[PDB]
Amino acid sequence: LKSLERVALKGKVTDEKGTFDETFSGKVFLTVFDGRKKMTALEEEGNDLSLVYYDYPNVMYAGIAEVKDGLFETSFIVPKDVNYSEHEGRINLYAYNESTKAEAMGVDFSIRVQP
Amino acid sequence: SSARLQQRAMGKTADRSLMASGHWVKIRVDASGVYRLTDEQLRANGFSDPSKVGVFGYGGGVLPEDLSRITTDDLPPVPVLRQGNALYFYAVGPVTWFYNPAKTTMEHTVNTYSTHGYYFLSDAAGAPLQMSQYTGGGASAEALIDYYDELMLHEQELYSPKESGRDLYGESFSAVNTRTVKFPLRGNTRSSGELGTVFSYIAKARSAGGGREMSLSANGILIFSDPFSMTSNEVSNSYLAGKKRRLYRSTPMNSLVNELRLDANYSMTGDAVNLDFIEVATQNDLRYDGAPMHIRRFSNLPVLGGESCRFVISEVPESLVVLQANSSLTASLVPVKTVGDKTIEFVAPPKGQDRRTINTFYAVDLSQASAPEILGAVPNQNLHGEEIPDLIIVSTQALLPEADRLATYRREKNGLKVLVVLQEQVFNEFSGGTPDATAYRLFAKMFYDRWKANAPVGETFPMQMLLFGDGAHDNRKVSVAWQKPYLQQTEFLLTFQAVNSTNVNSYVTDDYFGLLDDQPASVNIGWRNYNMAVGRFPVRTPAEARIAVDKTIRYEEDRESGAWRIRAMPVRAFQDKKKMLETLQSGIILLNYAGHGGPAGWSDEHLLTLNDIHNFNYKHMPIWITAGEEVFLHEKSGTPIMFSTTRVVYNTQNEKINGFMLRRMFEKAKDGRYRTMGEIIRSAKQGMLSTVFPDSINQLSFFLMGDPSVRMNLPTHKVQLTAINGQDPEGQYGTIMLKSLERVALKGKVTDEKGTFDETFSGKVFLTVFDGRKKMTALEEEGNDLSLVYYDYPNVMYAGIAEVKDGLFETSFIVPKDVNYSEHEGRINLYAYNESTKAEAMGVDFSIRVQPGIPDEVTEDNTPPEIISCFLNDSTFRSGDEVNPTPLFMAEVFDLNGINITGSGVGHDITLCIDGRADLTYNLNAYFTSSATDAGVGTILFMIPALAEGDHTARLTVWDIFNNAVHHDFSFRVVDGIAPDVADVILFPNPVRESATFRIFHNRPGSDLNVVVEIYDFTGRLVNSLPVKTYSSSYGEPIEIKWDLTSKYGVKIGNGFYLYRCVVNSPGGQTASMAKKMIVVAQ
Amino acid sequence: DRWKANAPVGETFPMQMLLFGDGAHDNRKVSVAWQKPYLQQTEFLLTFQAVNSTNVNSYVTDDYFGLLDDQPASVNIGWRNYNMAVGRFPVRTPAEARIAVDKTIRYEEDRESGAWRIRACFAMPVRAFQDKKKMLETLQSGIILLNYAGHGGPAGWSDEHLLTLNDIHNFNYKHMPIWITATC
Amino acid sequence: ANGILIFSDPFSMTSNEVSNSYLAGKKRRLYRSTPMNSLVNELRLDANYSMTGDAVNLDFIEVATQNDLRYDGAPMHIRRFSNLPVLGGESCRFVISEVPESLVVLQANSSLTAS
Ligand SMILES: [Ca+2]
Ligand SMILES: [Ca+2]
Repeated sequence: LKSLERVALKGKVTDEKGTFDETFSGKVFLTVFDGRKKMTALEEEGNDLSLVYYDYPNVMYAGIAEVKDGLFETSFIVPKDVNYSEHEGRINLYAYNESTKAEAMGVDFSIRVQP
Repeated sequence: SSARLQQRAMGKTADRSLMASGHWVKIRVDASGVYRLTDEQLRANGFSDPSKVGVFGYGGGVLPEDLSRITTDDLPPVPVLRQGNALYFYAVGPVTWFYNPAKTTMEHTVNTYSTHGYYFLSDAAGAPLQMSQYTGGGASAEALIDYYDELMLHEQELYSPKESGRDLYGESFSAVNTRTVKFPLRGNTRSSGELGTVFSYIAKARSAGGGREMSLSANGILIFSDPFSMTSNEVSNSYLAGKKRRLYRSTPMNSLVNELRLDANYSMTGDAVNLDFIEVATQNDLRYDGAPMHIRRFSNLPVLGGESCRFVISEVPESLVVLQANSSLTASLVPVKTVGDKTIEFVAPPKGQDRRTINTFYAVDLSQASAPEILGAVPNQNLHGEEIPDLIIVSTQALLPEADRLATYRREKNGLKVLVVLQEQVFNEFSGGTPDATAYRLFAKMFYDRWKANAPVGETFPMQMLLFGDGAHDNRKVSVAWQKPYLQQTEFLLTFQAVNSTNVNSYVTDDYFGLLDDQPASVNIGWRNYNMAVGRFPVRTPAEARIAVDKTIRYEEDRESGAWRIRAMPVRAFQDKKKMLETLQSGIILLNYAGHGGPAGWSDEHLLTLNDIHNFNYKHMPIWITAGEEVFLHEKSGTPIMFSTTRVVYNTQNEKINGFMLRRMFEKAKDGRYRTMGEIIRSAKQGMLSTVFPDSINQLSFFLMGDPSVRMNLPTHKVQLTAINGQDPEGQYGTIMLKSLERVALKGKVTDEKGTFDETFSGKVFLTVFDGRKKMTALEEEGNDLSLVYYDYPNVMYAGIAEVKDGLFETSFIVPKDVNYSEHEGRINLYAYNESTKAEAMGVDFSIRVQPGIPDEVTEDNTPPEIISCFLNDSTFRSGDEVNPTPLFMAEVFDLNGINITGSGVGHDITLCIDGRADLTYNLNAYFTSSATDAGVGTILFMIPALAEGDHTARLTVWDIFNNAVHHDFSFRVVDGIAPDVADVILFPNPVRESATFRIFHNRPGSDLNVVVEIYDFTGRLVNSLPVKTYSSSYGEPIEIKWDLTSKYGVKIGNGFYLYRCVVNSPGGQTASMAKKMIVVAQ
Repeated sequence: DRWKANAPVGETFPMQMLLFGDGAHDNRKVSVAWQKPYLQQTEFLLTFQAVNSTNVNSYVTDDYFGLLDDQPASVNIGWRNYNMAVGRFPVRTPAEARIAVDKTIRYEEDRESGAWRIRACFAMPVRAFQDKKKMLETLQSGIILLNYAGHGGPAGWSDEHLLTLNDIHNFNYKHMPIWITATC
Repeated sequence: ANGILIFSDPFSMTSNEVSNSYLAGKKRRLYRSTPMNSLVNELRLDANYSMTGDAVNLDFIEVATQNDLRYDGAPMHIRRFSNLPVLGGESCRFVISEVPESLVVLQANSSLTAS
């Protein structure tokens, strides 16, 4: 994914066994990070180095999308932001079937932001 | 050198306490005043000669946190005056008062640690410290005064918000909008005069703005009306937890005579508003009104600081004295003069020349003085005379044996000088028996000061302190929440609460107890040097304590848990040959952040102690070992330690700090061992002051919950196999193919933690070889539920020891004809011990995989069994030696395809035929025990029956499964009562899963002798000694002992290679058996 | 009994019981070890002790409370039908209790903790040796491991100090309890 | 009892029984009727264990005396089982003397069945 690129997402909802659930219809919530959280030590010429979490893998996008008969599709524009991050990004997904009150969830690490 | 003499001679602390001898009786008070002890009372409390008894201690009122201000040491003698049959002294209660020159009034202070002032009575003295005359009484008075300031204090310590401060709060205005407080006004109170009042309360609004007002009124006259308000954001905040307000004011009042009715009114219902206290100061005449009077004078002073006043008290009974008593240790008798009927006069300064002290003149009728609370006799003690220990364990009474158990463990295993004391004892010698957080600090300081004197430049203080016990925020347990019948008034260790400037915020900390330097008072508790590491076990009951100690002991002893970290979620740290070496020693400690689980009021009523807050249950990932500039770090072995804080900390632009990293955490000290967690944390803590980057809010206070003497269970040295049957095993998994009855040759080395070859490591290596890996196996059936085991018998192929010379070793073993259906990787456990450095090395290898023994069992085995050894009673036995009528025949035997235990089938049985006689033909098949550790090896152990004194001959014959036989002829001379008493033992089963049974065979049946089964570990340390006595009834039968695998410290032993043997404690000496290999696998 | 009347054939009793409180072995708290005001003034829930033939051995159990069938007396407490599931929070004080409830609430609500078990698609993972449709049954399988509360004291200590269920079975949900069997 | 020996029970254990941790004591219950004389104000029972240092504890002593059917200024739970001259369910004439006639006799095997 490149800065200011429109990225198109497509996905499905399955059961615990991974079989496609066409009965799952409602909304899907999904947040997209440009990287992974990682502990960072603020170094200096002192042996002790108090450390944080770069708990700001930047949020590239966050939005909702309708899920009809097991499927959904949305898109978002990649912001002009931090891509020095090595390795994968992260997409968190949470779907809710309004009629059955059932919850679905997923995590994806296929994306990588580029300069 | 000559300066050494000047250091000792100018020694602050005593080399021996006064409490070391003489009779000691603890007493206490709940109110400052004069207390009396009659000779009869003293005789009745063990004082044989009451003339020699004196008073000792400080009383209530806290010790200064500015150590330089503490001038006294050990047990300070209290000045006492004697009448006839009794002695009197001025005691000091928990409430004490000080002068505030800004508000030109006096203010009170409650002892946070104690509800009483403790003192001591003792003959040790030889005689009491006689009270002296007051000297400060000036010659000329610059003013004749007609009244003094009588102080009173309404204060209910009901609620204890943990966050607010060191203070407790009283009465709420949440439901009741108006609360009335009545003060008794006493005789000498003047009808009319200025009514001084300090009104302290706290308030949090539940809605924004609004007409909220706290109003006081005395006997209907309004003193004040204070407006209160809060912002929507202040109401919305969780941490804001109330605005403290203190209103000072003198109100001219009339007709105040029997009772003073104060009426506090808060105009709004539903808020979180509480009264803290009300101080009332009345103007009273200098006249005895049948009650002692603490004469103080500060209001409308007509004189300057240090100038003398003429005081004249009327209606004095003649059995009354006036003491100038600002403290117990400075009480003096004011020399008065009689100036009329029941009228006396003295001259003195009401206020000191410092202009910040208001002298107290206590007038008291000694006929009315009564005894303090005699608590009782206390045993002698001498903490002052203790040698500098390595560790100080401060315990409560209940927890003492559990503390002493840990002490004994550290003394024995870690080889430490450890001092165990009861906090009571610390209070006796460092705060005159009164509970005070500073008493701990002073006790530590004693040793610190002593050490520093001779300590070399650069060296850090080696001592550590372990607070063995939980601590309550409300130290006095006076709040309402502390009176629940369900939780009950147990003994806790004190908590110290670092209060900041003007009671704004406050944090509870144990670091206070390790601030032992002589730094100046300008340095706040936060920026002082952490000299001594402090750790705490927040345990309430002995059950909780035993669990803590057992966890800590089992950590150090489970050597196999430490090899798991060497056998290697994993988060990568981005830091912002020689360079990679520093990162191998690095480590990350992550703080545990104890939350706010309750909706404001719940926490305050239910989270009362450090244990409740920092839940000391084993919480997620505390220590990480570090194994484009992204370093990979892994969390390893459940270390008993926990680092906990409640307050959160942020970095430049609110970035939350999750912990800290020490680039030289795992760097070994001069002793070649890693540093103790306590020291690691102490240097860490000390470093967070020291650096100019964490100088603002970046400094953070956390709890070391755990034994500070704990060392991370991580190997100092590793054992590495270099060749197995000629193949290089490094990096291989189930590659090196081994066959049944194949001689396998092993070769290996010993390295340091970095993996560099250690040629200095020389001693013995213990190693056990398994054909596979432990795996869970479910016993299946057509039922959905399937109860499951562990195939906790990946069969032991071999187990033995080997010498380690200049870093290397080599041994061999024969693969037994056993289970090879196992698929993939086998396992070799290695444990080396360097006898000279007492250092331990460990290793695990998975390069081996057993293969099918092609299985025709052809008649190749024509080689008969080999008699390895064949003795009577001892190992030092040559054929034809002397022996008593009841021998104990022992014989080690070997055949690659096994010995005959089948039974019958002609003379195939193992037999001992003495003097070629059928009369004593024994089926010793039942006395043979196949070696679980050495392939083909077997051992025979039996007790030969008695016979007359003469030369004898015997033949041992043993047959193998392939029908090849062997004979072994030997002779021996029986002599009536010549041999010593000796026994041997066999372990059933081996390896050991849950329990072990030891069957002992002896040489002297019937006779009453002392046998013991001793178990040792690869380091040679005794695990335990199971003792047994041979009873008369059991004539000629072996004895059995069952063992639950618990160590001498009462902890179940871990998996590993052990050595069992038995010793016979005879009168003239001790005879031991040969050590035998014991392997433990299911623990 | 009320449910069974109208319950359809095959359906199991749906009700459950939660004993919200710790239990003492000496229910009357009359033994010497119990003589101590905290231990005394605390209210506990009862403990049931399944005593066998002629007081030989005995085990403490809460399963007794779920034995609601009308089976005959010949069937011992060990062989009767566990009709109702029973669970216990061995908590003594409200502080203990709040911690238990907070832990249980936060478990259901932390949806992200449940996605960590589903995230394991990258491959203390122990392999169980037992005896498309066959692989489907193993995805639904699970292993529960029992926590074995030991004998930490030298005989007499345990009897004077381990007085309640909480003291014996240490409450703070400890060591690997539930394993999910996963297949690629 | 009052100096008259009721019994003397021999006790013993194997080296393996002593060595075991779970063994935790052998429960023993001794039943017995002893003809006694002069039992009138107090009955002194003297239990003696011949060996010091063992883990031996008394559980209880039940004592059953033969008493006359006569009011002795204290309520009496009249039960009769010893040397019964009748079979189960057969009736007997009970005669109590010295009764104050503010006295009743309830046949009370339980609270709910008191008559
Ligand atoms: Ca207060
Ligand atoms: Ca042979």
